[PDB]
Amino acid sequence: MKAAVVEQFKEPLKIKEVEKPTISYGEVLVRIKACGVCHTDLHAAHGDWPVKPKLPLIPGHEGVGIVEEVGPGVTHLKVGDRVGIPWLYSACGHCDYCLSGQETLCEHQKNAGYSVDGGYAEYCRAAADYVVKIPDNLSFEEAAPIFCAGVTTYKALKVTGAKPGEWVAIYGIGGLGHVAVQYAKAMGLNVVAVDIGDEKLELAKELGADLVVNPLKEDAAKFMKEKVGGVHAAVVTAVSKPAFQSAYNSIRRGGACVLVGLPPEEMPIPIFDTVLNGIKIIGSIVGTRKDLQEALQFAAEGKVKTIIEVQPLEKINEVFDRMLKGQINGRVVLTLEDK
Amino acid sequence: MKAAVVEQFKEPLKIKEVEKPTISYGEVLVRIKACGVCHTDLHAAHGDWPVKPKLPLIPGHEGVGIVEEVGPGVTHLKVGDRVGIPWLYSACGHCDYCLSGQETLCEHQKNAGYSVDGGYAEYCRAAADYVVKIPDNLSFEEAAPIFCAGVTTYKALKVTGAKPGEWVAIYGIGGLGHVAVQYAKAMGLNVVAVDIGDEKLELAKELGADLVVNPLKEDAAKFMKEKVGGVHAAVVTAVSKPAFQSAYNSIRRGGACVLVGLPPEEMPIPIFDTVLNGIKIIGSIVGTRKDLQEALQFAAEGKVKTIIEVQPLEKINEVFDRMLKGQINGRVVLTLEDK
Amino acid sequence: MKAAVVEQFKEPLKIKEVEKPTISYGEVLVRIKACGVCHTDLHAAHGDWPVKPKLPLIPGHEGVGIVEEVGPGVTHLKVGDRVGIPWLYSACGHCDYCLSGQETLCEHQKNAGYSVDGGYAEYCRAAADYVVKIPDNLSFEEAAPIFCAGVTTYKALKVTGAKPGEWVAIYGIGGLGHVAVQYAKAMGLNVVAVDIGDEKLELAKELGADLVVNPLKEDAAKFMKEKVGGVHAAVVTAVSKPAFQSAYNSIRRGGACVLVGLPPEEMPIPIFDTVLNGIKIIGSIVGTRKDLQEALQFAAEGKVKTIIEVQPLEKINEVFDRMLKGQINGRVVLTLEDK
Amino acid sequence: MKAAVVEQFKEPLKIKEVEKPTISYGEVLVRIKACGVCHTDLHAAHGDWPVKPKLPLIPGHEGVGIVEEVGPGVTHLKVGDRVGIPWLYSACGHCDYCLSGQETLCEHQKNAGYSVDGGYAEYCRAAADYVVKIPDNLSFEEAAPIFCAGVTTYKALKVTGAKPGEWVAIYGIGGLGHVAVQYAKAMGLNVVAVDIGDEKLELAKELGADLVVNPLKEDAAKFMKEKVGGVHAAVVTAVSKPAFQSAYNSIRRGGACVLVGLPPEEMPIPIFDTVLNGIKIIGSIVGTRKDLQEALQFAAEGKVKTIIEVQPLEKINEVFDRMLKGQINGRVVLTLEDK
Ligand SMILES: [Zn+2]
Ligand SMILES: [Zn+2]
Ligand SMILES: [Zn+2]
Ligand SMILES: [Zn+2]
Ligand SMILES: [Zn+2]
Ligand SMILES: [Zn+2]
Ligand SMILES: [Zn+2]
Ligand SMILES: [Zn+2]
Repeated sequence: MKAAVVEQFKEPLKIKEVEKPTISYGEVLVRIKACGVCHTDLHAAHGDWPVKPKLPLIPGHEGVGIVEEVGPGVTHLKVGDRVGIPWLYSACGHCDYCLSGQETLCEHQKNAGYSVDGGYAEYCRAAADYVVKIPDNLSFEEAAPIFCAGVTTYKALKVTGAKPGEWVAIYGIGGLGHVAVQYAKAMGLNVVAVDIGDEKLELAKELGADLVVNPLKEDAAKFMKEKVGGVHAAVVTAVSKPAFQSAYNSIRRGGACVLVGLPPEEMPIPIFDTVLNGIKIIGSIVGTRKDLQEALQFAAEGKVKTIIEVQPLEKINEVFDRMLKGQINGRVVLTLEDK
Repeated sequence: MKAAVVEQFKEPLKIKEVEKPTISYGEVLVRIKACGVCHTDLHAAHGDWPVKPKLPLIPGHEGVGIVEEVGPGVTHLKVGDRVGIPWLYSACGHCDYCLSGQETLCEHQKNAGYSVDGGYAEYCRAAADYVVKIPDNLSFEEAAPIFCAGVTTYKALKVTGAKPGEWVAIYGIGGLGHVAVQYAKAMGLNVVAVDIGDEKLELAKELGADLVVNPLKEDAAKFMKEKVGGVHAAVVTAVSKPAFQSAYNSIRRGGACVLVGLPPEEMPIPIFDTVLNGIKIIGSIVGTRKDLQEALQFAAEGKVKTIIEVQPLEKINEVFDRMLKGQINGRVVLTLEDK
Repeated sequence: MKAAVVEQFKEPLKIKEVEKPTISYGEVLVRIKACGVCHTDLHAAHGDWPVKPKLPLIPGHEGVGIVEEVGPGVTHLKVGDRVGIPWLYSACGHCDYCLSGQETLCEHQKNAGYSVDGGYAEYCRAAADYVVKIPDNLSFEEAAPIFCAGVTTYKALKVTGAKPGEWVAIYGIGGLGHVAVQYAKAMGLNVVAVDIGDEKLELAKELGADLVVNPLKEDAAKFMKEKVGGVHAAVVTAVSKPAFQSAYNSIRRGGACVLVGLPPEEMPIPIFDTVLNGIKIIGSIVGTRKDLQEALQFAAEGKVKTIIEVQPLEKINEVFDRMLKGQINGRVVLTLEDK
Repeated sequence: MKAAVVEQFKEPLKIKEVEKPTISYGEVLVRIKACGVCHTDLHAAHGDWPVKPKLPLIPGHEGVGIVEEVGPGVTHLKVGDRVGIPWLYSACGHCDYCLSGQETLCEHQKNAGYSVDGGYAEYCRAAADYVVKIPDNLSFEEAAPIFCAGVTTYKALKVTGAKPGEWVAIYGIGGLGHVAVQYAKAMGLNVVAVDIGDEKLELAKELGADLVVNPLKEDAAKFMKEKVGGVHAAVVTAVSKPAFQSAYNSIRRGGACVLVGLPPEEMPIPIFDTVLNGIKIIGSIVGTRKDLQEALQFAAEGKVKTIIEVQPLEKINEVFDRMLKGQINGRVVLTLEDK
């Protein structure tokens, strides 16, 4: 089978032939039709994180396709089912985290496109219990970006604890942000879109943002304090010292600041201010199988749509470069099918 | 009436005669019998915080006594009722925070012994709706330290979200910490007491701590991972960079780190770690009227006791001096029973 | 002032002149502009409940108007403010219910138009702390029905615990039902409207219902089990033995059945089924001041609109007549803009 | 292997030899050391429920033993592990109930000792994913009764939502009741024990009950209203019309009445009262794997102990007889090992 593979860190991926994966107990073979490209795939290829991935490595944790064959012991899935393989490739299913609906925290978890081969190929071996079905009226292309970006923003909003009618600030209207705006509105929330590019803010208004503000042209925190009395919660998709400080300052007392990004720096927080204002700082990444199913259901109902650009597997290295230079508006989905 | 008053910041308080306060609509005059001394009183006396208190100033937000008279419009309190005047002297009662049981966050709140005169006197004018009744079988001396330290630790434990059977780490077994240990046990929790002084740890064992560990003689975070698999939450009573670091490292994934202290420095937090581990950093201070009633009830039932040292109002400056030099084990309560 | 008053139970109300109420500490005088007519007013007029109202009695707990004057001690309200006087006229503000955001349960509460005079008059004395401000862009006529029917259905939906994306069944699409449908959609829920009159179901579709079913033409519970797999919760606005049984049968395991109606009969519940299916039966009526402000906000944002019929005070007896014989589609609001 | 089997309903069980179960994918063979006797086993033996069990039938869902062998695909369990097989023999692990930590409600569940053979034998084939490990310092005899009675009361207490410091009423201090008292105390709650036999009430006081009251010698509801102002919740272990009526009347407004019993009669509930008082009626049975692990942990910590009587498998029919006649104080556990 054809596949994009990382043979050495920081070296371009090679599109070559590799063995077609074989399956056994509790697994399924998935023929990949599409796979979203995530910033995490880039860091995997560059091995710039503390816990480095395996090598060689087939990246991709936003791979969607059809079940070609089921292994022994698998009863809930059948040949022909349309599914996706998310970041949480597998969990133990028996630890405290797994038994309490927090499988994403399982210490024994395997991650697709990082510790095990992913969706950047024609075929991918997957753990049957952990793949998630794709709604019937959702195309593979539309579905792919929901497997990480969509579920990630949807879960982050649930983590804020904001109920219908309350206000939330979405910092960064990019790959994750433009989707976060849509989930928030679908969840009965009022949104304040924050971003330095007016192009993005206009896009946010088209997607349902009730208010927009550019940090470069005006004080974002002050704007929200004066306009709505401070938001009930903030979701930071583009984590950086300044963005986090602004968000921390725009939330009303007792509010929550939810971080979704993955930067290598440290964020200073005022102890006096945090305690006195009862502020909460929460980190949130991806989501459980239930969260993802819910995230997909909103898409299937037409409440959420991702701005996508389709590209062939061979152009993966081009995509990574455009990503490093921030020359990507929206999300990129690779197709491994002959369109 | 006699009273300890701050005439100038960083100047010793003067024990002198002052006008006996007059009351009107919605207030009560309280004859103070005792008043706990809180580190906050010291910072007020030195005016070292961004929002400085008024001057002259009668400190004290742990004042307990008897209602001498009630003003017009007050129906729930009567002459002779035993009450206390906490930090939250009064709130508006109409804003979002006040209507959703979060009166401690009201932006229009006034604070006892900071923005209005407090309990370091024979008499104190108080807002009737915000004073709290003291259980019948609880002496003024025992009740005083609950109005701040007690309710603070009790609320902080509720904020962790830890349920009976789960583990919590209490960092710093001092004024607040030795009381936190007791509330945690009364709440069905298992406790790991952390402190650099073995004297304190032995005290914690006597107070109910299930496990103890000295950071100076061993890795606290490692001890908790090995012994219990990480605590479900941590309450930091003595906030400092190293203490917060250790606490952040000893909590299991998805756990909560609750800060209670009020230090003027910044705390760096790992963004990558926080997001990946779903960790929560929450600030908590004092508590609502309901929280305080609940906290007092635990004391009245004999499940919580504060180690205290009684001292006359005249020795307030000596108490402050001993406080600055960490020459105090437990809590100090001032007695007004000597005019 | 002019007012519609009940002098004897079961006797038509008399529209006559009466003393203009005077006010004192903590009260405000409200010039009534409109007042909604609620089934509760009818029962009050007939005194058919265990706890009978005072006599003579000026009914109405859906009165909205302008503050003509404020009494001593009132600072959050100014002459000219637009407010409403709900069923919860006043509470003690110090019992456990009142301190834990459950004021509607206060045993010492006074109710508008039942134990104290209501809005069926040109003027009404009200407790300042318990009136609720009306959003600027909401007309008195539109606001009135929200003060009881609106807040009641909104709170009932919050009580179900249904989150965005889940399914709720609304039994009865009448006075309360048609408004419930709208709040549910504004809360991110999918709705199944249930009613014996196809007219009402077509209305529900226009108001946003996702699915409709007529219990007379088909098994409602079976329909919901087949179409959505059982709703997550049900709100019964027209409580009756058959409606409750149907609702109890259409909810999925672990679901909640919320009762909003006030019938004088008893409802039999299967013990075996309830325990085995982990079903919850909850009663809900009106809402707190916070709940009402939140409910009014949705109306002000254009997400909820009540179908109303405006009638002059003099036609009150006509209205009650048409009420008893179910000759009313939607809600009736009395206008008192005459002398 | 030896086993007690039901060949015909309402016919005495036959202790005879039967085939030793064989295992396959995802199962384990468990050598039974002990098995609790539950009232449910009796109803199974008499097939007096709507959904009748299979026949022949080896009852028992409180079976605890040693894993003698693991089937293919099982990695979380090893030979020698000490485990128990609860009522929830298995669930599908993929429906909404299973994915949201409500496995006990899975419509595809199989139940031990009812739809599949249970622990009333020397061996029992079990679903690997649904057996639960027994704490190291807990004997098989002590552990057995926790697998159903223990977890059922522990979960019911969690369902009440009562927090540390609040009051709960336990109706019926028998098999489940005496254990419920202990869990409630371990959960930081204050308990009112209710039962018609003073013998039981004295037992409850020894087990930690704060207050006791006999419905035959005084009004239980009135006693609780006067003594504590109504309990925050009630757990009815012996469901009957009078017991439920009493419980419903002793709970404070907004409180919860949790039913744990399984009677074949109907319970009438006041609609007017329930809506006005915001009372909740919740059914609760057994618990999830997580709940059971938690319940077992409390036992291992010495906070909960079951009063049990050990008897050999052969005496099962005599145990059932004494059970029908209410001649059993506490719980009975069958031993499969002579000695
Ligand atoms: Zn990703
Ligand atoms: Zn796990
Ligand atoms: Zn306020
Ligand atoms: Zn203090
Ligand atoms: Zn009404
Ligand atoms: Zn009250
Ligand atoms: Zn059982
Ligand atoms: Zn299932």
